[PDB]
Amino acid sequence: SHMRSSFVVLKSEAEFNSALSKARDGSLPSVFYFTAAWCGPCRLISPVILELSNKYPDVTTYKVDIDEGGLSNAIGKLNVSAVPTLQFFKGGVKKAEIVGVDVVRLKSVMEQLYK
Repeated sequence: SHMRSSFVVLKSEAEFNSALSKARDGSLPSVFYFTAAWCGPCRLISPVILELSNKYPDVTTYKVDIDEGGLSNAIGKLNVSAVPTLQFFKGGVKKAEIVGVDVVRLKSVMEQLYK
């Protein structure tokens, strides 16, 4: 289970631009989860994100399916070249990135940044 508002599935580039402005200009604690429907291993990450959302309720995590219409431009805006990629924002700036499946590091980075 999870809190509904803490996990957001973006559907348009306008939605992504809004979320990135929240993470930068708004200085809101934000995680961007870059994935693709055709990436099987990527699906290992989503359950862990939801599990951790309860521990860090101020954080909002955004799922960015790069195979969605328009969202293909998100990988250019944040310099993404592999799936899964997780990017972590705090204080209006990018604080960390995890490329590939690394669940242990995901748990450790969330604690390090947002505890």
